[PDB]
Order: sequence, then C-alpha cells, then structure tokens
Amino acid sequence: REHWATRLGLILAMAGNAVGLGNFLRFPVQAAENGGGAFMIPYIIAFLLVGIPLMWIEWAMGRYGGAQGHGTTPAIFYLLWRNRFAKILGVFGLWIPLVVAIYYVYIESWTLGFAIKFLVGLVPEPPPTDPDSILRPFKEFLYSYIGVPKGDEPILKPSLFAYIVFLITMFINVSILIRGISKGIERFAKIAMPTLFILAVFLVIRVFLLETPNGTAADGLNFLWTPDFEKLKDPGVWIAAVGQIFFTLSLGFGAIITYASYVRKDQDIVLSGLTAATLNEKAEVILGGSISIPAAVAFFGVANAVAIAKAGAFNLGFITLPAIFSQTAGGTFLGFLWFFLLFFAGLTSSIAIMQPMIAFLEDELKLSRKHAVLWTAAIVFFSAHLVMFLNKSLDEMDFWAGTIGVVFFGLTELIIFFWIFGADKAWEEINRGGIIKVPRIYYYVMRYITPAFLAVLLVVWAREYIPKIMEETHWTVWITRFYIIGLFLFLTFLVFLAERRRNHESAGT
Amino acid sequence: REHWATRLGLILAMAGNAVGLGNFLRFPVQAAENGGGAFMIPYIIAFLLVGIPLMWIEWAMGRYGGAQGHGTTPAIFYLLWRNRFAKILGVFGLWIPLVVAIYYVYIESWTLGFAIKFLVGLVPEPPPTDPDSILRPFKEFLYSYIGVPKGDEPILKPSLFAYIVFLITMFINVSILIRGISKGIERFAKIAMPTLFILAVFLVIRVFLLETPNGTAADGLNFLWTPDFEKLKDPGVWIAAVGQIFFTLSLGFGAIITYASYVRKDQDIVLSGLTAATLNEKAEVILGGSISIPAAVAFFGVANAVAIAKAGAFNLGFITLPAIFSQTAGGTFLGFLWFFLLFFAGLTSSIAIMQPMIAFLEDELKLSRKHAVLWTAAIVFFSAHLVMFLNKSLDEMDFWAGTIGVVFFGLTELIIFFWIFGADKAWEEINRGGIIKVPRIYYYVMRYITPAFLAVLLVVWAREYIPKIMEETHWTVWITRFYIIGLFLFLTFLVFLAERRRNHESAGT
Ligand SMILES: CCCCCCCCO[C@@H]1O[C@H](CO)[C@@H](O)[C@H](O)[C@H]1O
Ligand SMILES: CCCCCCCCO[C@@H]1O[C@H](CO)[C@@H](O)[C@H](O)[C@H]1O
Ligand SMILES: CCCCCCCCO[C@@H]1O[C@H](CO)[C@@H](O)[C@H](O)[C@H]1O
Ligand SMILES: CCCCCCCCO[C@@H]1O[C@H](CO)[C@@H](O)[C@H](O)[C@H]1O
Ligand SMILES: CCCCCCCCO[C@@H]1O[C@H](CO)[C@@H](O)[C@H](O)[C@H]1O
Ligand SMILES: CCCCCCCCO[C@@H]1O[C@H](CO)[C@@H](O)[C@H](O)[C@H]1O
Ligand code: NA
Ligand code: NA
Ligand code: NA
Ligand code: NA
Repeated sequence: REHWATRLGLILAMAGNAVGLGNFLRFPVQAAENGGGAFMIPYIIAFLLVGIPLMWIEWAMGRYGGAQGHGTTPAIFYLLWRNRFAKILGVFGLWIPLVVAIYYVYIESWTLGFAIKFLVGLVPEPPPTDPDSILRPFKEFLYSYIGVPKGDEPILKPSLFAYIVFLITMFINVSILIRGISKGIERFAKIAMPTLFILAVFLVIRVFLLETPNGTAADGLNFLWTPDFEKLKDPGVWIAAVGQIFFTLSLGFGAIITYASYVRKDQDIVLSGLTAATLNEKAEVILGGSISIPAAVAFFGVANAVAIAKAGAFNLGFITLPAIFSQTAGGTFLGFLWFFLLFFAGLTSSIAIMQPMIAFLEDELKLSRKHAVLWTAAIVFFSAHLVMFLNKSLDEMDFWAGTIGVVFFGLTELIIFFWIFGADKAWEEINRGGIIKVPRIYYYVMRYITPAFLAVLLVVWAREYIPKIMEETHWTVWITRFYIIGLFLFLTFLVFLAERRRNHESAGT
Repeated sequence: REHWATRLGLILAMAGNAVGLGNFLRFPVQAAENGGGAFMIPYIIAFLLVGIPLMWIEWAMGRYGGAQGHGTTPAIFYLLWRNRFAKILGVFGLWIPLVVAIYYVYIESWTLGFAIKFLVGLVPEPPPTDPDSILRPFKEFLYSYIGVPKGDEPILKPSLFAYIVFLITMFINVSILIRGISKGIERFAKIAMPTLFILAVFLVIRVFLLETPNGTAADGLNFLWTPDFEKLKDPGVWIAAVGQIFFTLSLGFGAIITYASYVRKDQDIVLSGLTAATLNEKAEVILGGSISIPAAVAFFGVANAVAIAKAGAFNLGFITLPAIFSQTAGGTFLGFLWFFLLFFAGLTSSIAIMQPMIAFLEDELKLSRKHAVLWTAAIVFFSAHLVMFLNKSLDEMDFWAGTIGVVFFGLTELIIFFWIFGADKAWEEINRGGIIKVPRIYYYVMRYITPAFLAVLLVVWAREYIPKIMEETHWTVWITRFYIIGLFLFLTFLVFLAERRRNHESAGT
C-alpha cells in the first residue's frame, strides 16, 4: 500500500484537502448571512467541540483501516463493527464524496474558465455610473457562462467554453490522481499550498487598500469580528456554523479517512491532524474572511454587502468581487489572481473527494490505479451533466450530501468508533504514535459532548427546517433525488460485489 | 449449467417469450394505423426475410454460447469475434432487455390491476347514450390509475393501487425467475401457454358474436385481410411492419439468445426455432388480430376504429375494448378475461427479458441465482419509478431500446455471426443437431438479403423519421436519455469487472 513520503507532504496534502472553495466562497457568505461577528462565536465553539474532535477520529479510523489495507468506510466500519449494517452505513463514505465531487468539480471548472478569460482580458467592460450599471455586465457574464434560464423551463445552457473547460478540469484532476498518493497528490500539494497561500495574502493586502466614499476594508473586518451575543440564541446560526465547520474541514466526506489510510500505522496523527485543521482555520477566518467581505463593504457598506451575500451563493465571488476589482487599476489581473486562487483551492480539494472512490476500487475490487482513476472520472464526468443542464440540481446535491449527509455521517462515524468499537479502544487508537497526546478533557467531549451536540443539532434541524424545504420545492428536485438515490444503490451493489470477490478469494486460498 | 428439461417446455417457454403484449396490444394498433390489409403484405414478407432467419441465428448463437457457459452477448459476441469492441457491442444485449423490462413490467402491472378490478366489479358504470358518454368513464378510469397529468407539468401520479400492484407484479416475476430455468420458467410456461391460448380463443369467439347497427366483427376481419397493393410503396409501412416483426418475435432483445443458451449443445434448434416463431405468428394474426379490431369495427365501423387506434397506444386495449364489453351481457367479466389474458401474456415475456441480466450476473460475475434475480429485480424496480412518474418516459425508452435498438442489434448480431464469424461456420452451427435442415435458399437470404434489408431500412428510417422526432420533443426526454445512457455505462462497467475477475481466476489457476 502507498504511504505519504514525507510528513510535510502529508500535512500539506491534508491541508489542501481542507482548504478549498469553502474558505473563499462558502465561509464569507455564511458569515455574512448570519451577522458576521454573531456567526463567529458559534463557529469557534463548533470548531472546538466538533471540528477538532472529529478530525482526530477520522485520522484514527483512516490510519487504523489502512494498516489492514482498507481506506474507505464500507470496510473500515465493518472492522470497527462486525455487522452487515456497518457495510451499508459505510456506503455513505463513498456516496457523499462522489455526489459532492459531481457538483464541486464543475464549480471548480468555472474558476478556471474565469481565470483564463480574466487573464486574456476577455471580460465585460462597465460604463465609465450607478452600482447596477457596473454589476449587471458581470452578472450577464456569469449567466452566459453557466447558461441561466431566460425562460420558464428549469434548463441550463452552459457555453461551449464552459463545457470544454469542465473537460480540461476533469483532465487536470485525473493527471494528478493517476500518479497516486506520493508522486501525485503529495507532490502537487507541495506546489499548490505555498502558491495558494501567497496569492491569498497578496489579495488580502490589495483588498486592505480599498477605500471609497462608502467606507474601507476595515469596516468589513469590524463587522466580521464584533461579537453579537444576542444572536447566540438563534438555532439557525448554530446550524449554519456547524455546517460550515463540517464542510470546511472536509468532515463527513470520507476524504480525511481515505487520506489518513496512507499514514503509516505508527505515524503520528494527533499533531498532524491538529496542524492540518489549524492551517485550514487560518486560511478561512484570516484569509478567506479578509477578502470578499471587506472588499464588498468598502464599496457598498455593511448593509448592502449583507444583502448581496444573501442574494446568491455565487454572487459575491463570481459577480461582485470582479465587478469591484474592475474599478481599480490592474483590476482585471487582480480578478485573474482571485480566480486562479479559487481554482488551486478547488483542485486540491476535488482530488481529495474523488480519492475515496479510487481507494475503494483499488482496495476492495482490486482495480489498478489507472482503471480506478479513469472509471471514477467517468462516473463523475457523466453525472455532472445533470448539474450542468438542470437548474438547481447543484443545490439539491449540495443539500443532501454536502449539508445534511456530512453531519449525519459525522455523528454516525463517532458512534461507531467511540461507542460501538469502544471509547477506550478508540482513545488509545487515536493517541498511539502521537507526538503529543490529546488533552484528557477531549475524551469526555468525544464520548458525550460531540454526539449530543450533533444529535440535538440534527433534531432541531429536522423539526424546523427540513419540512419547509421538502414541501416547497419545484418538481424537478425529484430528478436529482432519483439520480443520487440510484448512485447509492450502485455503490451498495459494488460493496456487495466486493464481499463476494473476497469470499471467493478466501476459499480459493 | 441448467438446461430445459423437456422439448415441450423449451418450445412453450420460447413461445411464451415471444407471445406477449405485442400480439394483443401492439399488433392491432400497428395494423390499424397502417391500413390493415395494406400492413399485412410487408408484415408477412418481413417475417420471411427477417423474422425467421434472425430467429435461427439467435437460437444458434445462444446454444453456441451456452456450450461454453455463456448466455449473454457481451461474452458470446467475443467468442464469435475476438475483439474488445465485440464486448462493448454486446452490452446492448443486456441494455435493450433491461430498458424494455423497465417499462414492460409496469404496463404488465396495469393488466393485473385491471384484471383484479374487473373481477371484483370495481369498474366504471356508463350511463344507460352517445359513444363518448360511454368511453369517457373508461378513459378516466385509466387516467386515474396511471395518473395522467391534469395540468401543465409533465408529471404522472399513479394511484396507490397501481403502485402496490406493480410491487406485486415484480414479486410474481421474481417468484418464477428465482426457481430457475426448468423448475421456474419452464414449469410456468407449461401452465401459462395453454391457459393463454384458451382465454384467447374464447375471447375471439365472444367477439365474433358482436353485432350493432354499425357493423359486425366480420367487417373488422375483412379490413385486416384485404390486400391494398397501393400502400406497399410507402416506406413508413415497411418500417412499421419490420419493427412489429422484431418486437413480436423478441428479436434484438438478447432474450431468445439467453433462453437458447440453456438448450443442450446437440439439441435441435431448427425445428424448435421455427415452431416457436410460428406459434407466435398464429397467436398474433389469428388471435390478437381477431379480438380488438373486429370488436372496435363492430361498434364503431372501420373509419372510427382506425381513428381510435391512432389516438393512442393504450386506447384500444385499456379503454375502448372494456367500454365495448360493458355494453354486453357479462361484459365486466369478459373484461376480466381480457386483462387476465394480457397479464399472462405479459408475465411470460417479462421473465424472458429479465433473464439475460440474470444470466450475465450468474455466468460472468458468478452470482448465485438468488442474488442475481434479486439484484436484477431491484434495478428494474428502482428504474421503473422514472416510467411511473415522468410523463412520456415510457415512450422514450420504448423508442431507443424497443424500436431502434432491437433493429440495430438485429443487424449487428447478423453481421458478427454470418460475416465476421464466417457464413459457413454459422450455417453449419445453425444446422448442427437439426431435426430438419434450413432450406438452402435461406443461406443467401441470411448472408445477403436480411442484412441489406435491415441496413436500407435503418437508413430510410434515419433520413426521414429520426430527425423529426429528435428535434420536436419536450426537454424532459433528456431526463430519460440521460438515465438510460447511465444504464449503458453501468453495464459496460460490469462487463469490465467481469473480464477482470476472469483474468484473476485464470492466473490464480
Ligand atoms: C457522454 C454523455 C453525453 C451527454 C450529452 C452531452 C451533450 C453536450 O453537448 C454540448 O453541450 C455544450 C454545453 O451546452 C454545448 O456548448 C455544445 O455545443 C454541445 O455539443
Ligand atoms: C483553454 C481552453 C480554450 C477553449 C476555447 C473555447 C473556444 C470556444 O469556441 C468559440 O465558441 C463561441 C461560442 O459558441 C463561438 O462563437 C466561436 O465561433 C467559437 O470559436
Ligand atoms: C473544550 C476543549 C478545550 C480544550 C483545551 C485543552 C487545553 C489543555 O488543558 C490542559 O490539558 C493538560 C493535559 O490533559 C492538563 O495537564 C492541564 O491541566 C490542562 O489545563
Ligand atoms: C426506492 C425508491 C423510492 C423512490 C420514491 C418512491 C415514492 C413512492 O411514493 C408512493 O407513490 C404512490 C404512487 O403515486 C402513492 O400512491 C403513495 O402514496 C406514495 O407513498
Ligand atoms: C390485490 C392487491 C390489493 C391492493 C389494495 C390497495 C388498496 C388501496 O387502498 C385504498 O386507497 C385509496 C386511494 O388512495 C383510499 O381512498 C382508501 O382509503 C385505501 O384503502
Ligand atoms: C424467402 C424464403 C422462402 C423459403 C421457402 C423454402 C421452401 C422450401 O423450398 C425447397 O427447399 C428444399 C431444400 O432446400 C429444396 O430441395 C426444394 O427444391 C425447394 O423447393
Ligand atoms: Na475549507
Ligand atoms: Na483544496
Ligand atoms: Na409477440
Ligand atoms: Na409472454
């Protein structure tokens, strides 16, 4: 079995897994919608009670499974819990990352397409001036790229350029993954993360120089970092914060687990895990947090920036920021650096969420890496056509897998590892080989606090928010639900085939 | 490997494979739309130049493959042509029957649901009287059952009863298939075919007693059996006739092939094949032809009957016939016998088109029969939800697999067997063990006439009819196209897994 070559490569790869579109696109919108500073208190608490503990748990499960030649949850869950039901629940650790990949790589492809067009200056030119005469050209630019419906039919019509760029993005993901863990993902991480970090710091600096009659970047910062103890009572904020914590750390994706399955049995996961998690948080609250919001607030003021963020999920990153930049010297090139940053942030994440499927085909069905990577790419590529052509399909997939799914799976994996497998066996398994030990307090956090935290969260989520969303949707949501349910059935069938092959090889030898 | 126990069981099973909804629902509509007697000339010629020759070819390929432990075309095509491309083209022999099964079993489920409701007298009661005040109650009856859209959304809403009946139908298919070839399909065939034949003859007789001021059943017969040599110049009729010949004989479904793979290597296929084919033709032109049309013409006259048939595909069988019967003494029970006939005609066919998938999982992936049957049922059941809830999804699947697909595959299998494998090897392979030999003339028919016939047909089909259908469809057709293309990808992946398992077991031993 492959292993990470160096500890640095391991850290940077795990950091690249975590640090992605979530830091630069998702986090700003989440924080903005939920009151900025008001969002941060629950966010910080979530990182301490959920983010950190689950990270260690997933590193441990991965290293544990890897030692026995298994990198994905269908098998790993079965190792911790000898029950057929464990294999079925383990399917989510293939399904979630696959479904997420199906829309994530497409969004990643947009960042590359924009980077290219901004580089070559093939971008809209606003009139040299109300705020809308400047934004509109950029809205139309995005709308033409992805092909937003101009009529009543829920159908998207992406440009030829967007389509070809998606193919190129898939090709780029494949070229890295096909070279494996050490020579592929690890090598690229060593190049991608430093580059990523530099671009971000530069962008932060540039943004900090923004000033208009409407305000400064500093106004944005104070909005994000001013505690609002009155919102800490609203369940919606807590749900938003925990959801972002999950998505941001790649928890519940089965991705941290699969990566960790390439960590040597004895190699530390305590300090490495904590480091990777801390790296992500810095990139998120310091880098991601200091770019979009402050730029928006500088040009529009707090109130307007919040409305923009609430307007859409891609408004701030694909429309508003480039529009703002176009009003500054060298702004088109600054737009390029922004989208190039997003692309590298996307790329190092998409390889992470596709690897679980790759590891499964290799580990359980004994496919060569080449075949495992190509077939995986083929499923993601084909499935992505639903996201490219059906309006809101992306939203539906992001909800069931990337929102509900990850939290459900986080709770599931904790229960299995800390409750069923044994709290003391899990605790010892996490600390084994540790350069440092986990503080004793975290034993009771993991065993009692985290699970109770997630369970209550899911319930309150279930009672007050899921009924509204389920009942009010357009009928086309069922197309996506139907398809991704079929995907789960498909993966269940593969796990079944894997156990058959296993039983045959066992009797044969 | 399983084999058919008796020659009678073999014949009746193959006859049951062929004789189905096609004889009693499809044929009447096809003949009616295309001028009745005008349709028959091309139909007869198609049976002689396509039906018969391809039947022998598929029996031969099946027996040939079975002798080596292979019942489906991915492997069988590879035996006749050692090329990776043969395995890929062979996927259609799994895909076509699977896609057809996905809508066929659902339609079959309607016949059972209607049979039940007609038996218990839970049917509409027309006013004791314009023709429309009688038909309408029965249209609404069907429309409520399957849930025809009442608004603008292309969404179906089948009744709870219809849904539960589909589950029961799947269960019934499974209960037969799970017992295998001899104890399952063969046993049931021996019971189903005689019953089927008796019900049909009775219905024909009852129908022949129908008379109204508008005419008699005899008027219908003369319309069907009066040659119209002026339509024999219209390509559309030829296309209709050949399509019906294919669907009717189950050619291009990979179903005849899989059944024949259970015929012993030495056992005759010439006389058996011809007998099975002739049995079907009798059930079609004599039985199927003498029920719906004559009944419709008796009550409405020729002109009206043709318009009714053109109106829809299920109008004649699910609305018009029961409506007509309701005007006769014991008509509700006659309706029951009609739908019971359709159900048994459906059932013996659906087990035939699901067996190829079953044989593949058994033959190539080494699944037990139980698992192969259950997983197959699960794919068909799940996939059928598209056909149950998306308006016109059924039409789309029937077109690509059941119409275009079967003809394309018929030509493909002939080329592979008679051209690539060797015309003389194929000829000798067909005649081997024959109780009778194929007339020498059919060698040149198979080698030159049939292929040229199908090729020209497909071309004329392609130039004049496919562009219209492709261009004019509602956008929702892409949902079905997307799904069934994914199904093809899925089956291709299984064939890939099968070749890997094969290569591993070969090296292991
Ligand atoms: C392998 C699965 C193929 C499914 C059908 C894919 C059809 C893609 O079609 C392509 O879409 C692009 C984006 O709109 C267009 O710009 C191109 O002109 C068009 O050819
Ligand atoms: C680095 C990847 C570059 C991809 C270049 C894609 C070029 C798209 O091609 C262009 O598409 C336009 C819209 O359909 C057409 O108007 C142009 O004629 C055509 O050249
Ligand atoms: C809710 C989670 C908060 C984690 C903060 C942990 C800070 C470390 O806390 C320290 O842990 C050591 C080892 O257990 C002890 O020896 C120290 O007494 C304790 O202060
Ligand atoms: C395993 C795949 C499940 C996909 C969702 C299936 C939902 C079926 O839902 C059922 O449909 C019937 C027909 O309209 C209704 O009569 C029932 O009330 C309804 O529960
Ligand atoms: C042989 C199989 C019998 C299946 C019986 C299905 C009975 C359907 O059940 C009925 O459905 C109706 C419509 O939703 C409701 O109005 C009735 O209350 C309910 O009993
Ligand atoms: C177009 C297909 C028509 C098939 C009709 C075949 C009728 C049998 O034809 C007979 O075949 C025998 C064996 O080859 C010959 O000995 C006879 O001379 C010939 O008349
Ligand atoms: Na992140
Ligand atoms: Na990344
Ligand atoms: Na038939
Ligand atoms: Na049948």
